[PDB]
Amino acid sequence: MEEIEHRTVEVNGIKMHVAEKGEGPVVLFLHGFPELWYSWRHQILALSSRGYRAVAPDLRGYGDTEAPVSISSYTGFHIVGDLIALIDLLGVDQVFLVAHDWGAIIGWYLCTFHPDRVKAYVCLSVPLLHRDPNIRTVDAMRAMYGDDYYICRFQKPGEMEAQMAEVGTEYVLKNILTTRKPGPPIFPKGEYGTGFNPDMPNSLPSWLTQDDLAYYVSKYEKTGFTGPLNYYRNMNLNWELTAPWSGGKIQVPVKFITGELDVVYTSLNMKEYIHGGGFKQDVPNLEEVIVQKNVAHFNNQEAAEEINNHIYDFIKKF
Repeated sequence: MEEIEHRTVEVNGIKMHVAEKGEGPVVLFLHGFPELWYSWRHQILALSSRGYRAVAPDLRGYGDTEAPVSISSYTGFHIVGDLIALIDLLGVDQVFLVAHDWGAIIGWYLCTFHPDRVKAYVCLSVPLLHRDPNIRTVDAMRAMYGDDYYICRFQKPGEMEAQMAEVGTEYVLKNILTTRKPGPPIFPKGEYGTGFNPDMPNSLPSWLTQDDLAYYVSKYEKTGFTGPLNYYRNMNLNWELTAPWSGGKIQVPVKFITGELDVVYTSLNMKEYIHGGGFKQDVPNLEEVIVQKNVAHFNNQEAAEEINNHIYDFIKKF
């Protein structure tokens, strides 16, 4: 923490907050929603101390990174645009890629567009989102879960933001971070209500301190949720624009790790796609899929030591 180097760089026409520490081959960490570079704090410290350069930016729209006003500035191509530029500033041809949640979707795009720039990828929580030629990404989710499914409810501009404002930034972050309930998050109509977690504990689980939460709150109370929400608002547009890669394989070496209670793992027929055969069919060099028992979505924080070592062992093979 105290030794972690923070700085602001210019990549792809925006100003991006970059956190880094260490020397060695680059391990680039991509966080998801609703997080920050801070989410990788344990991995940053860990791989730093084993002869790797830990780099964790705040993604476009997050934290101390610039947040463009237009919804259309948050397609996966913009984000990957930021990251390719960042990878050129670091000065390396290839990186090790570690990603989680939305960061992982971006990471998959990055492996789709520049497999050559990624040595090996440790993917947490979200596996490859297979592109179904027959139906768009959010169309498929609405059809399966209806209009109150969280991602459908994230679509209309300004609406989820207003609902989150009513219950409060702190409640939303605590609500989401502390969730352990499996299955598709379906909201109450017209409000946030209990959102993702109808069972919020009085105390934070032991993997999350009151200071940790306060850092998330400090950033989100200022940036708001619009930038991060705009990523979901480009899911159908991402699907339209990725037609050139329909039916394509990803040859990059991957290690996939999920908590067993992750809403992702336990919705959208992901468990079938992951273990059944579709994931490997799409990702020929997918290695050992790892399910962490009694761990939910935020596994890099909840199972930090296990994750730290799973990352090292996989990257060392190369």
